[PDB]
Amino acid sequence: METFLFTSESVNEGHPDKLCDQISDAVLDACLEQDPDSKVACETCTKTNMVMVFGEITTKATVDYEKIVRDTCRAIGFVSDDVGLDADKCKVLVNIEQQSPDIAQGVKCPEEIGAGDQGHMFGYATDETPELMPLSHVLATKLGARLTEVRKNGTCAWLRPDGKTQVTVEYYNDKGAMVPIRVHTVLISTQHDETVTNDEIARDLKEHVIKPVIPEKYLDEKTIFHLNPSGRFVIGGPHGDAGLTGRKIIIDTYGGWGAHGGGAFSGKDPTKVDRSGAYIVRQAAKSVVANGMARRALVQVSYAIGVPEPLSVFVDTYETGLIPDKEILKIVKESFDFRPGMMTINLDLKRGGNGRFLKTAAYGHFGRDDPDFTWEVVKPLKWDK
Amino acid sequence: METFLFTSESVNEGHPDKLCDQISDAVLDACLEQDPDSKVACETCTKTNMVMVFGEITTKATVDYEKIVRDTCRAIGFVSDDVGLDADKCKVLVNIEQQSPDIAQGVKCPEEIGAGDQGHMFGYATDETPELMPLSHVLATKLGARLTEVRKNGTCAWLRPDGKTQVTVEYYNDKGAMVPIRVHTVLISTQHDETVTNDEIARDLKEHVIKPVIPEKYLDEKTIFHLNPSGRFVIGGPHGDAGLTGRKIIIDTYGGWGAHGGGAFSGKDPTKVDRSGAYIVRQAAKSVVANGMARRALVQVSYAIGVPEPLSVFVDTYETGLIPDKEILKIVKESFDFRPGMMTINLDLKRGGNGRFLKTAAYGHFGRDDPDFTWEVVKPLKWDK
Ligand SMILES: CSC[C@H]1O[C@@H](n2cnc3c(N)ncnc32)[C@H](O)[C@@H]1O
Ligand SMILES: CSC[C@H]1O[C@@H](n2cnc3c(N)ncnc32)[C@H](O)[C@@H]1O
Ligand SMILES: [Cl-]
Ligand SMILES: [Cl-]
Ligand SMILES: [Cl-]
Ligand SMILES: [Cl-]
Ligand SMILES: [Cl-]
Ligand SMILES: [Cl-]
Ligand SMILES: [Cl-]
Ligand SMILES: [Cl-]
Ligand SMILES: [Cl-]
Ligand SMILES: [Cl-]
Ligand SMILES: [Cl-]
Ligand SMILES: [Cl-]
Ligand SMILES: [Cl-]
Ligand SMILES: [Cl-]
Ligand SMILES: [Mg+2]
Ligand SMILES: [Mg+2]
Repeated sequence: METFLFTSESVNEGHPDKLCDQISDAVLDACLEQDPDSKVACETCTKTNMVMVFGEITTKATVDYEKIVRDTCRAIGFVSDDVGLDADKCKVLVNIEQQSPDIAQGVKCPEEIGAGDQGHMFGYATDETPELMPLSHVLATKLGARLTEVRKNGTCAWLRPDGKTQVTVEYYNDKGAMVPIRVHTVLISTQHDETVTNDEIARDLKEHVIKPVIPEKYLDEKTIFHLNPSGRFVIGGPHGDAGLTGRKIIIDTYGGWGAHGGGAFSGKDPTKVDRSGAYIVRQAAKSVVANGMARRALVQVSYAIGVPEPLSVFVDTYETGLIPDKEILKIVKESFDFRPGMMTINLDLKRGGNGRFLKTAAYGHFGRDDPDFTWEVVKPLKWDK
Repeated sequence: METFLFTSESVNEGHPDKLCDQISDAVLDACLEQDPDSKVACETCTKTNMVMVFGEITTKATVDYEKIVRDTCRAIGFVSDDVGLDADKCKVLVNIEQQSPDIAQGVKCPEEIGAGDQGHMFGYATDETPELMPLSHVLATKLGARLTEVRKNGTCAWLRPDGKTQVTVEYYNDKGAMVPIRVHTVLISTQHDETVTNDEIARDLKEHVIKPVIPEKYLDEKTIFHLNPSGRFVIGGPHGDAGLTGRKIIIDTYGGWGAHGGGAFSGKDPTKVDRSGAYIVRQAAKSVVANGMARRALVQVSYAIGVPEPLSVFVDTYETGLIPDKEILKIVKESFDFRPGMMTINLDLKRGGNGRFLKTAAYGHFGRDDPDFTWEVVKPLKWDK
């Protein structure tokens, strides 16, 4: 059997770019909870002992930006200089242009709202996992989630918030369909405290993190482990290392699989086609596979600023479709509503008070079962033949 | 003939994210010109009347960060509040952690330098253009370059620095090979002054920008034009609209084609595998096509922090290879040196004083003929059959 190697990575919630994604989305959730019609373009950056929130917000909400920044950093575990940021003592620069909505006298609907911007977005799904995501991505991501879980529940209390994971999967190509064979290489680089030796780190990473996440059927005697390969990782997060919102867009999506149109997600209100557009084409691709029309699917949509209808749509099944891609294109366009005002309503994205977007801003926007992830709910599609 | 629609976009040099890419790379070029061994991780952000440079630099160079920021903004055309930023009067926050190199007493080589970080990078090429790039991307990009050129040379002196472009191409799939048929839709949204009417804008965009860029063979009576579809665009750049380094990674690469591993380019010294890794796999994919082994090619490499040899390589020819992909993989691994210390030397990326990286930070890193773009030079490869 001829195989190939495909790699995906992940970063932990304490990675300084991901910290900025989560702060940007916590700000957005706090605006939506009071004012579902908030317009939010909230950018975060960070460096040693500093966070700055900036960009533009129109809302009726009353939001304590500084407090959201501090609460988000503290819940991640950034509780002191030693761990890489003191939530309680660090400089927080509040640099948002805040506006209340327009006040007007006399003088449209969701169907006719133009896109807020131009751009293009891709959706992907594959039958290789139950969540219809690529294995390389799913295992990298779940190793990062697991690190956060065993730190916080005290099973590995030596851990610190920052770190990175990476998984190389050996695949077979069955006529366009991706058949994962085995895990070829596992890389973990995790922040940690000064108590723990290199040998305790390696042992706890194998037993408490790798073994519970990666199915035994994919691991064998030839799988390569790199555990903290560059030595000690005591200093982390923003300390000596700048973060920005929107710098982990491939970890937020498909790990190198499918495609990306370039738009970041976090800190954007869900009327923005970069977010609502990407979410609906995930639901489309996922619904193409789950209904049995194909084993894999890629969908692109594109927009013009001020135009409601998409400029272009396309479907690619990598020759796995059981009916022609032109027909799947027709069924996608018939079943899904790509108009920006309608996508936000149909995926119920403005509904407040469940920390929905803060949930998406670590460990991926796709492949999760959480009921706030409305784009992960398969639409039944009619097809035949 | 069955066809499909594929969209790519571009943003102009005055777009506030792209402004941050260029400031980050101008800082890097100024460090390299004096000290080729500079370590540079220089992040830029911008909002109304402000730029901030931040991140981390170790160098022997003497660099005037504020002056680089002002000179870069001024050369773009940001000369007043009205145009969207005053290069001469705006706030510039210099927030870099600057270090001189380590001073040490007594006690390696390029072959053994470990990667500076983990990650994965993709290279793509296609025979559909002379520059072996996707047409959608090449036409979007060249419409943006043209806007900048007719502003600055005074042919359309009503233009302002900001703007966006987008091109939908109608393609045929010849057995894996992309055959562009026609341009389906052209979108231009350009900043402008208060003199010019909507009709003069539309007329000058068709005659001075579209007609010179897009070959007549691809344009017909059914091609859709969207010219400033959302009305007037007088305010632009950072004014009312935040920019960050590394937010246009798909415009920097392949416009949705091929794949992306997630790493931004700008503000990073070329020892960083995100940059040197991506550049060499562009040269690999481009060399696979140009030598005639395939019509299209995708190459992935991946790294572990502190490990010199890549964790994984793969080649995909989309079934256009004239010899098996496993054999092309073998010829790529034999001909190219993926070790981080060797890639920087082989592509001569530390050589200073030609504004090399500032050139890459607008209108794409790939498909340009400029001799500083060493990754665009095809390597002769031995193959046969
Ligand atoms: C190379 S430093 C940049 C990134 O790599 C990771 N990193 C930082 N320090 C270390 C280390 N000592 N070992 C491994 N990875 C690290 C962190 O998540 C950081 O965001
Ligand atoms: C939607 S505003 C965000 C981006 O869209 C573009 N833009 C800003 N104002 C306008 C406008 N009036 N018409 C079209 N595009 C715009 C700019 O390049 C900006 O970076
Ligand atoms: Cl403060
Ligand atoms: Cl308003
Ligand atoms: Cl939008
Ligand atoms: Cl400790
Ligand atoms: Cl450390
Ligand atoms: Cl829908
Ligand atoms: Cl979940
Ligand atoms: Cl100043
Ligand atoms: Cl040093
Ligand atoms: Cl690196
Ligand atoms: Cl004017
Ligand atoms: Cl305007
Ligand atoms: Cl080489
Ligand atoms: Cl050029
Ligand atoms: Mg980063
Ligand atoms: Mg932006």
